[PDB]
Amino acid sequence: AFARDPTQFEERHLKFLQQLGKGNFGSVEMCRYDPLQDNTGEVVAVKKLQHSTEEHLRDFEREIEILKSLQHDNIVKYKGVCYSAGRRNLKLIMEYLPYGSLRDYLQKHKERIDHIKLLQYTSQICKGMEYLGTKRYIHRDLATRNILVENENRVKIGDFGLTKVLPQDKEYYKVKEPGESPIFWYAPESLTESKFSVASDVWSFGVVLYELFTYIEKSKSPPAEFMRMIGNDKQGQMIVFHLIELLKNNGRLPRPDGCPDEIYMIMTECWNNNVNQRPSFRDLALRVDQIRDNMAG
Ligand SMILES: CCS(=O)(=O)N1CC(CC#N)(n2cc(-c3nc(Nc4ccc(C5CCN(C)CC5)c(F)c4)nc4[nH]ccc34)cn2)C1
Repeated sequence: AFARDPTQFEERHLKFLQQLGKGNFGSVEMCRYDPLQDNTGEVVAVKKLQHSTEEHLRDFEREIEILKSLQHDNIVKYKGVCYSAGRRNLKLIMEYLPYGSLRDYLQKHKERIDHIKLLQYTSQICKGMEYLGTKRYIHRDLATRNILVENENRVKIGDFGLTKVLPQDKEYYKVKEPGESPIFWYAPESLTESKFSVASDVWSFGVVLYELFTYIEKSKSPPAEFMRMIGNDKQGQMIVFHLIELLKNNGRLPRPDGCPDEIYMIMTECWNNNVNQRPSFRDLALRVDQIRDNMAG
């Protein structure tokens, strides 16, 4: 049976407006749902597959179930599913967030975004991740490209395409054949053992914190910095081999220009090779909110 109500979003009233994002295996479009053909039509975001397969459709159904199960201020809102092509295809309907990805927003508006604002965003991402952990979901793709901006005071985790549910009797998920792997955000045990956990999401959150404090300045991204350290001329698996060796022996992304030492210390604590010594998302949210609260000028 259809996982969701197939009459809620009928394909003939869903009208394409603009492309919002696109990758090799999915895209998000801005559409208008206008069942009354009148001004009573809401703008929505629609995720669809690209280069679909039976495997990818099965994974997409799991992703939709994940998103529908989540209800939190810092997670993008599920609205429904459109069973298009005569109920022989699936598209995911979500709220439209007007300011787009945090990665682009930081670049466009860096001149109005100070440290306390970056820490507000950090707090909100952490709270979304606390919530995901209560469901035993591992996000596996935390990065500013996957955070969305509702307004100047509110961000939300925006995509769950790589999210996995932990098995019942263990605290890690072992990925067999990876698809897209954002290796410059990965914890060392994900690179060396294919193991993903709440603690590897904490590692990647440290990379997100780094990204925020770089303001996505040219040449400061995690891939650009890790490649500068490894050697730009390298290529292929040798890059991964060097990345593993670098991380195992305490090589790390640098402190961004202007970043306070206390915030860099949070990043470095997330980037602990000892999985069990990494802070929890609860620890991080409290620490960041206390930092913000103790600021006044
Ligand atoms: C790679 C596989 S993917 O394509 O499926 N993937 C998912 C992916 C990454 C994540 N999360 N994504 C998601 C969305 C998305 N965007 C929006 N609003 C929006 C508004 C405005 C602009 C811009 C702004 C400024 N510029 C210059 C022009 C228009 C915008 F870009 C988006 N609302 C959304 N609600 C739900 C999802 C979503 C967007 N990208 C990417």
